[PDB]
Amino acid sequence: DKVKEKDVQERISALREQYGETWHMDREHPYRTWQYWGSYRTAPTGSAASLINGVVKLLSWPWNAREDVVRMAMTDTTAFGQQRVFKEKVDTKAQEPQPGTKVIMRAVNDWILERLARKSKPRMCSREEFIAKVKSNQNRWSAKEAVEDPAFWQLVDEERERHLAGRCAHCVYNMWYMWLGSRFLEFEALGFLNEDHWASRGSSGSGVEGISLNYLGWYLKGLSTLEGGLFYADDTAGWDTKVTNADLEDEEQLLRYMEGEHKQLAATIMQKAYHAKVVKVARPSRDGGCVMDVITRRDQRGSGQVVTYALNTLTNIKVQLIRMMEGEGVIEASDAHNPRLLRVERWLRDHGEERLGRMLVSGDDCVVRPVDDRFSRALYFLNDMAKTRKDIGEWEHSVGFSNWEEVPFCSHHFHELVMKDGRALIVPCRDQDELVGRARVSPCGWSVRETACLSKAYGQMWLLSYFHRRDLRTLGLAICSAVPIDWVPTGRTTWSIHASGAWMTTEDMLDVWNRVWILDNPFMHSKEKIVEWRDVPYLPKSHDMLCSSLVGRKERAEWAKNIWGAVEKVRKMIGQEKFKDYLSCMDR
Amino acid sequence: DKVKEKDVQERISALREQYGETWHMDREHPYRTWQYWGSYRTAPTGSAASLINGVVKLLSWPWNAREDVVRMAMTDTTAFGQQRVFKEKVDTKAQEPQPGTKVIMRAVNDWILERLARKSKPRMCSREEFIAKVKSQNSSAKEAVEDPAFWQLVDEERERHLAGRCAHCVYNMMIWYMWLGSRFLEFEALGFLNEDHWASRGSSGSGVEGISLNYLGWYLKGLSTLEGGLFYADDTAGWDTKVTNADLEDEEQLLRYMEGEHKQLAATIMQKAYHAKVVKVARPSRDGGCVMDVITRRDQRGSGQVVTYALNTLTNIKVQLIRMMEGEGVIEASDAHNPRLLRVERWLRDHGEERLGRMLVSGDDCVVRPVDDRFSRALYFLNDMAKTRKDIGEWEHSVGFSNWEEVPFCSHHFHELVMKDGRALIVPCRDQDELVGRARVSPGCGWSVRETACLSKAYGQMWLLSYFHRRDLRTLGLAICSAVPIDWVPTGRTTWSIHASGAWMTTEDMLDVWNRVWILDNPFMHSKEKIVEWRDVPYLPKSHDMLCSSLVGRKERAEWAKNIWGAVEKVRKMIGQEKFKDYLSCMD
Ligand SMILES: [Mg+2]
Ligand SMILES: [Mg+2]
Ligand SMILES: [Zn+2]
Ligand SMILES: [Zn+2]
Ligand SMILES: [Zn+2]
Ligand SMILES: [Zn+2]
Repeated sequence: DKVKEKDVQERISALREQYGETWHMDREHPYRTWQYWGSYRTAPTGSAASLINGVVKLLSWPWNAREDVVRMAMTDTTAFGQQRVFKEKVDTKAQEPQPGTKVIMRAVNDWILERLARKSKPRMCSREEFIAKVKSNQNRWSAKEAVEDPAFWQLVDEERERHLAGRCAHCVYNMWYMWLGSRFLEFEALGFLNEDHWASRGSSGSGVEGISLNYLGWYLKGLSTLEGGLFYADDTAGWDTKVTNADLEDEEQLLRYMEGEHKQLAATIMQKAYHAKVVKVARPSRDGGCVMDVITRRDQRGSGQVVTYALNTLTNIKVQLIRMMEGEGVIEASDAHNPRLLRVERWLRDHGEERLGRMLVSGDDCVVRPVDDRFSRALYFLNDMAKTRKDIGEWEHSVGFSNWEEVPFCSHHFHELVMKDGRALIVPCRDQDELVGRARVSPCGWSVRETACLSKAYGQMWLLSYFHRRDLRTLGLAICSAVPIDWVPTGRTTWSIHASGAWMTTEDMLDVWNRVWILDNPFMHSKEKIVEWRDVPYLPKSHDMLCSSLVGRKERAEWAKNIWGAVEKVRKMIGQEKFKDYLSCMDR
Repeated sequence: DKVKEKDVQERISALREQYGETWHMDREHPYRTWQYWGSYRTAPTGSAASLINGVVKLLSWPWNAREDVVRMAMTDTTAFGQQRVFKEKVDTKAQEPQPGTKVIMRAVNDWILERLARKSKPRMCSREEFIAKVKSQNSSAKEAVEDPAFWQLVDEERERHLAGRCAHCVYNMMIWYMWLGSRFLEFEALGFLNEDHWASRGSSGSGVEGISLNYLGWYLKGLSTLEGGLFYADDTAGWDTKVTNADLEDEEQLLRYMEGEHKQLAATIMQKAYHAKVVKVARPSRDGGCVMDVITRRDQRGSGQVVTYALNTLTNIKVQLIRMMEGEGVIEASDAHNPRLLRVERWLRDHGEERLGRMLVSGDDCVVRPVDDRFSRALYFLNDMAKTRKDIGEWEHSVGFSNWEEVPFCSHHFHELVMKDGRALIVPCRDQDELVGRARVSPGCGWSVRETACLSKAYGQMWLLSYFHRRDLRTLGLAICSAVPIDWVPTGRTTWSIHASGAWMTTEDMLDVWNRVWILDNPFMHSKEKIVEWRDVPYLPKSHDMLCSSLVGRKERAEWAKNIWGAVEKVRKMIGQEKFKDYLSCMD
């Protein structure tokens, strides 16, 4: 059994036995720090067998040999598999922090919301807005389809009216997301955090919301001009399962800045839906089919909440701001017991604004440039707050970097390139094998056209952000020469919230390049457009090979030669459509 | 010496001591779990020296210095060889399954037999049938069936079978081989299993009888589109020796779908010939000669029984339905000795028929695609029906595959291949050096230059038809066809697998037959435009060609494939003044 857990708030919500035909109670259930409330037969779904995108396979055949380009479809959407992941990574309980720590945390936290709030007040959001966002991309309906049928709104109206009263009956997680009705209720109460850009750099000081990968490098580089210690870029092992109750209570202080129906609407979401969670988890039944368990708990963050990104940013800002304090000397392990609160409030009054600009924080990822490297050893309040660092001993010093071009952020590194005309670019880089490998994974039942379109998405994206990788420019230019001109791209190419998506057009890819890298790039003073791909730079060849490029081997050499043969196969595969030749505009 | 013995159904059979001139009774015989009934002197036969095909050695001299083409040379057919193989692999007793296991077995089995009976009922097969097969014991079987004396012999043993006694159905273990009259008796009784295609995919669900090896890959790749776990392709260590008495009785309940003469002729074959075995095994005498032992046994299967494939398929379908059911929850190891029979009856009726289509079963070989990867730990009932997985610990978890292209089946992998015209092929593949090694083996001493040439053509055309996608094999196959006369018709078996079409034992143009099997008669090719020249048939990716053995790069080969025409000429001058065409030059 669990120790800390939900109580009477879960009742109205668990007490939809609308799967009553199959409701039962599996005494042999696995859950330990979650609370088992019953289960019901559900259609078994998921698979462990990998599906491979054929057009990307055809065009990138040396990547068969490579090993880390195949483990991306070592996935497992099967109940049995998902259950294993859950029992290893989700079913624990974070050690909540000691009471002094909690006092420092509330101090820093409330300081942060105060800052944020004075720029733009909390606010409710309109159905007409939810409509717009839906219209830009329990089951009686698409998403566009649902928001039209007034029966849908008549449903949210029912649950909304319940929330105003302070209960809800429908706001359950499918392990970790919800359905349109409750998703609108979130968006209404808390959607201001996203739509009013509370996690932007202007608002939160150290957030980076709204900056694409294509400009983030300028920010990394700007950090190197400050006085201080090394760049630090520790990562927290499994952030969402370490969001403690202290953490959640701190973020509920956002409620104070609201009033009226908005404060109520918000508080039900914040402390029923989010803090008294009711989760649907699939699990294999002992009779050849699939059961769904209903579990509850208090802490941890549901990864698919409407405002996970914002809250994780604000919360992680606070964690880093505290770590800064410990390392500077403002707090020490003593303060975990009887904290010197006036000491932290002075530091915020006197240095908070400056420390804010010393870090880039995007959800659970940071880059931190502290005033000196005492930050390495400053692990007490970090471990106390449960934000246990990945792949390092609990009390082992954090290792830093003096070259910003080596600091990892948002799954990337950033390098500076100088073009032929003397203008500098700072480009996002990533493992070539990691990027091809995700493109080789198919979302079955995807027709030759739908899979061609998904590939163009990857190819177009590679041209916006990894044009500086020989292998990828070639491979993206080939994909665009093998997929019809007017097939609009479709599909998810990245999950980062720094994805432009600017490549899901059917515009010329050079033309979008100039748009993002020059015309709209705020760091380009001169706005002279570039005319041909031959004038867009590359990384230095050493860097290319080192970030796992095939450049060098007979493999890559012979692949590059025979690559038109591949392109023609895909064309013949696709039929009598309009193709154009972008590969040859490599002076080839 | 044994503990599970035959009795009185052996006596009339072993009552041919009409080898009596030398019949005796070695007190120094080696049999533990077989029964000794007497030896008798025979002409010593068989060799352990490798006799290598002349023409294939001339045209592929690289592979001489290769301990992969000479591992096939070492086949010892001396009575001492046979004997040593026997004692190690065949003279054992499988542990018989537990009583509940046994119930579950007859439960699942009966489900299966009923299902196919309801689709086609057991029948007899006429002598017209048997005569027709033959067109395709002291000449050939073609002659043996025209002389009505051989047929009078049949009736003699036929009337004894109707009586319930066997005189001549005895196995030769050159555990099985038989003489014409006795084979017809088996064929007349049980031969519907073959002639009515009971192991057909359409009839058995999991079977693959009739699918050419050139088409199976479409079936493998189809499985990937199923929701489920990984692919599993455990291979059982020496299947036929683990076919237990349990297994045989279950098969025997096939008699409940016959009436009258049938149910007796068949009950005799199944219960006398198949289940009370009299086997002739050679062993070396102690006076410079051979002696044939006459031994008997209850269980195991003869490999050359007329319906070994069908019976083996069916019983394996049963074994694997049971293992799913262990790892699906339906069966819990505790009910090995007190069976929850109702569970397995529900599973069968509700889920069962869709489970049939997640397996590919061909004799003792399967590809299974379970509901989830619990199947990898479900080894209690698999170890209980004695079907021990080979090359892995008895309780060690199975290892799956996510990529259908990495799944092995019928001694082959399958890869997808896109042609220049854009159509897709799924070709079978196998280790190049095992393939050439088998051709380098001459089937007998005193084969003449003419007949060993004919046998090399048989291999060369087979390679051309199913392994055309290997650079080295296509060369070798084409060279062989250029060194052997055009009007010389291929002879001999080039493969024992039941999935061999044989379509290559023609003297027709190989491209012609290529197009007929890959396009014209190919059910998975919905465009029947034909291919004018070999230069248009695809290859396997050059990287995939050298991982799957091959030389390709290897200067040793570039030398070979340079002056291979020097070898063709040698073989021609060797053969004579005959009609030769130059198939090599239609290539690059
Ligand atoms: Mg990082
Ligand atoms: Mg196998
Ligand atoms: Zn609700
Ligand atoms: Zn890089
Ligand atoms: Zn007989
Ligand atoms: Zn292969």
